Amino acid sequence: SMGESRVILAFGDALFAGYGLDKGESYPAKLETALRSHGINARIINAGVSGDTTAAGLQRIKFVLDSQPDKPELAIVELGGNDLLRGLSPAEARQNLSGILEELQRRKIPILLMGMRAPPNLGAKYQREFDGIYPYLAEKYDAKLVPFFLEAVADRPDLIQKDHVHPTARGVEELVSATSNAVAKALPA
Repeated sequence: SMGESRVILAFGDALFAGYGLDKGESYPAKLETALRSHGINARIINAGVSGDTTAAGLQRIKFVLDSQPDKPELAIVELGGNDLLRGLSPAEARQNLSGILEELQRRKIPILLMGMRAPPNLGAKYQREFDGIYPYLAEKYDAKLVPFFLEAVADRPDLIQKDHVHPTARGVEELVSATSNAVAKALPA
């Protein structure tokens, strides 16, 4: 092909940073290679930051854009999962994401929004509220939406890293049954 590469900003959290993966295995790196098969030579800026909430993303979006030598021709925004993990307000996550998309739209950078989905642990009221923020934002900011970014691994535990292991309430009872003898013995009589 002739010419310089197309510049894409991947603005996200651990799912873009490649947490737990080797060099070149992250989603931005592998997406860059896959776009070759669409006739596209892209340079994807990996602006994933592990642990970033929507507020953290809002705090740095201007800095990240102002730091680029080449203005992004597309910005892919993937945030909200860490708000989920902290049980944070879905309303505030929507507001923070709105601020991010507003900055991109001000600069006339096209947007692809990666939809996040809440697990049932947070309850149906929270889950419905959280899930709905992404179609709302995509419509409001004329962004293209991937409705469920992790859909392709949702039924594939073999494609998910083993890392955090937080027991459920029933799992806690299991651990208590297994370890209470040791605690009782360790406590002086």
